[PDB]
Amino acid sequence: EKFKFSKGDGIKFSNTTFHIYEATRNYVTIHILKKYATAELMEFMHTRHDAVYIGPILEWTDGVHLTFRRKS
Amino acid sequence: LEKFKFSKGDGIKFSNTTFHIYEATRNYVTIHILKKYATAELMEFMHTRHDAVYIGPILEWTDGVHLTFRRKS
Amino acid sequence: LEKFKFSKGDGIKFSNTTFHIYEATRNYVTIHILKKYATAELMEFMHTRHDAVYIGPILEWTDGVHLTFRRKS
Amino acid sequence: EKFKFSKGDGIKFSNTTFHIYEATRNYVTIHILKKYATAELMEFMHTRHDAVYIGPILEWTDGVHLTFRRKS
Repeated sequence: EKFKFSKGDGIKFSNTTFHIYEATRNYVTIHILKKYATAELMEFMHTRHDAVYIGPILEWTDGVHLTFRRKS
Repeated sequence: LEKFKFSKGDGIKFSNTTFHIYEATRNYVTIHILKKYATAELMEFMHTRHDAVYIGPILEWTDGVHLTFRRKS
Repeated sequence: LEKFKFSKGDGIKFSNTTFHIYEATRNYVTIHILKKYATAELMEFMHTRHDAVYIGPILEWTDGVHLTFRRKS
Repeated sequence: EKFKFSKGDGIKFSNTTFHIYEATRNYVTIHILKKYATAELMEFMHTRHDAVYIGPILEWTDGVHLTFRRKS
């Protein structure tokens, strides 16, 4: 229920939006501006989505990919 | 069968690519793959098919990256 | 007392330096510190004094790095 | 007993030697050539020293720092 995403979705966080690159039963990769890869995002992902950061962090032209694991 | 089982040199088909086994031990494995594939779909494949979870580090090479995983069960 | 407790903006003395709190939530904290200190002595300090363990990522800034930690207990 | 190191020690691994930069009750930072930051080293640290990799990985002129946590 909490760890549920669909590829292509946009999610509001803080004063930005991150996008779902890939989502599976146990993993999710988001696209977000790198400066947001800090505690507030981690708390949001953990508390709202049962998701915890595992990496790696991959650089793209307008943001980074961050991969998270389901922690139910 | 033990799912966390790999052989150095093997190629494994994943998505539209093939990754290769660099090193494999009882509890760890390092694969070689294009960096763009170091995302959720690969993690799911490794977790579900091989009881393997990502620990890093991520090492750059001329034709891909090394990624190291640990056995989870 | 709850050991995993921090206030944005605070400086904390560690070794021969001072690190600063960038963000702090119930379960996560991001500190700003010189990169050379992202090693075992800092990890021990954070673990033992603050119930905090390193998760990353490590972000580069002009005068140091951001490091993110998770609450362990 | 297994997770026990002293700052400055040199440890033989494979065809190289790594050095202990720092060691505490629960953490150790080693200095090693980057190409060895792969499964064989992880198995050695895990099995011989009850140590598991947490990072970060820091670049120096002749190798990298890698930080590990005690996993007893």
